[PDB]
Amino acid sequence: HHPPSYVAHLASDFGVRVFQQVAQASKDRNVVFSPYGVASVLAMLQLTTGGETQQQIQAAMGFKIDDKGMAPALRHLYKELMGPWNKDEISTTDAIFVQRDLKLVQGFMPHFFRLFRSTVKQVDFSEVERARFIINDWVKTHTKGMISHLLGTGAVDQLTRLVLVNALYFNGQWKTPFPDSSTHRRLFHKSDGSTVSVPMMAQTNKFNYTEFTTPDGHYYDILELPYHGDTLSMFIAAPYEKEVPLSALTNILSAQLISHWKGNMTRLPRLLVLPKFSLETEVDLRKPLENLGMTDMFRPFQADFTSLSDQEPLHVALALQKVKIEVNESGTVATAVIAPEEIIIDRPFLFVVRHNPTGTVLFMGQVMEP
Ligand SMILES: O=C(Nc1cccc(-c2ccoc2)c1)C(=O)Nc1ccc(Cl)cc1C(=O)O
Repeated sequence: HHPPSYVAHLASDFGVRVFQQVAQASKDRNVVFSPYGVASVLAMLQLTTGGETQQQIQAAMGFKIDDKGMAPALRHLYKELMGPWNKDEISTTDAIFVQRDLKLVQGFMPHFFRLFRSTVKQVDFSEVERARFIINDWVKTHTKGMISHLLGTGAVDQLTRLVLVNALYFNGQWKTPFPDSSTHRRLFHKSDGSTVSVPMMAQTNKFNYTEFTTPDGHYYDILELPYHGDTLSMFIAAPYEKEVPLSALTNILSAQLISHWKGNMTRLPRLLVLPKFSLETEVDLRKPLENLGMTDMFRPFQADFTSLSDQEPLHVALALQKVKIEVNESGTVATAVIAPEEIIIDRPFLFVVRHNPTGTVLFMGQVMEP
């Protein structure tokens, strides 16, 4: 079962469904994504919407941001996730940018700040280069410089009126780092049958482990790798057989399934071999969100943003997420156990970064080639 945090389940379930749309349109390429991040910035966007645009977002997310206690619970979740100290291992930021001289509904801006403790950001898009710089500089200054540019800002021009962005960086310190000395080159088998020699880490430990089956009965392994805070973990999932494609797993993912993986795990002594990886993804959220039914928000004269402004037309010109994640021997900072059963992750695999106290799915991705 999920831990008791209802808003974490809501955010994660919606974010995982968005990820599935991204992965389906990216069949055999690397993707990293943040379910929590997309849910957080669309929860904020809910407050700007009205009419059928609002109904589409609320239906797809499964809640209304204005409902009693919902925004405070999201603010409490944010604090629980981001409050604890970390070794510059994680950074996130959300931003909604709106044309500076649009007449805003009276009371909107204070109401947004009351619910979210952050502001919608007014920008003059007629000064195209300055607007592009402001958006990129916001992301650079709120990710500690780890993400400094969105390529999607190349679409910002003098006609832009409403932009949303979410950017996250993650590079966590394992509870038990992999020994530097055990890293080594090993063949990785790609989905097309070709191979590539890549650096892989290795360590022997007692790992939380479970074996599940897909609805077609293919076995797959799931391992938990805890981070040092004892609160975050990375789950690694891959089919046992090389001939089973990773889509067999991504097509059935859900927040509920991930909680079931964790509930069924026991700790087994194993030699784990895992590729290092450093992935960055920037995704235009329009098509994934349209596929979940949020079509009006992207269409001029159909989008309804009347809680934010009565000016027409007004629609989302740009909705971007950019995530950068590093998996290495010990995260952001600098002994081998010397024969047990081995689990060798030498084919495409899924990863999930999960906050265990709440169930929050912070990151998710598919490594098709490290
Ligand atoms: O704050 C704003 N506009 C505003 C207008 C009317 C009322 C209120 C308000 C807030 C609470 O109560 C009333 C805010 C704003 O444009 N900010 C920003 C713009 C650009 C950038 Cl790059 C950053 C920010 C920021 O804020 O970091």
